[PDB]
Amino acid sequence: AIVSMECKTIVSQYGEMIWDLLVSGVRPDQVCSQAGLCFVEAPLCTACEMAVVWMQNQLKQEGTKEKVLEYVNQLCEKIP
Repeated sequence: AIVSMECKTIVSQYGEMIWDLLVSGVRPDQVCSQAGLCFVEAPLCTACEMAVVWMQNQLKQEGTKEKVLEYVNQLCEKIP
């Protein structure tokens, strides 16, 4: 009852905000460093970071956001 409600509150009241933050919190340079392509100047570093910026932009898309929130919400409903 309680945790499920709290999960649903997160999605309904905070879900877009949280997703926005998840998306905006991604750091192309950090992600590209973990991929071994940037350092904490090579051409693949720059291309990787461009690719991550574009990944983040895909994640902002309405369809993607709505799919993610709906996925989470369906899981909230599975909390006993």
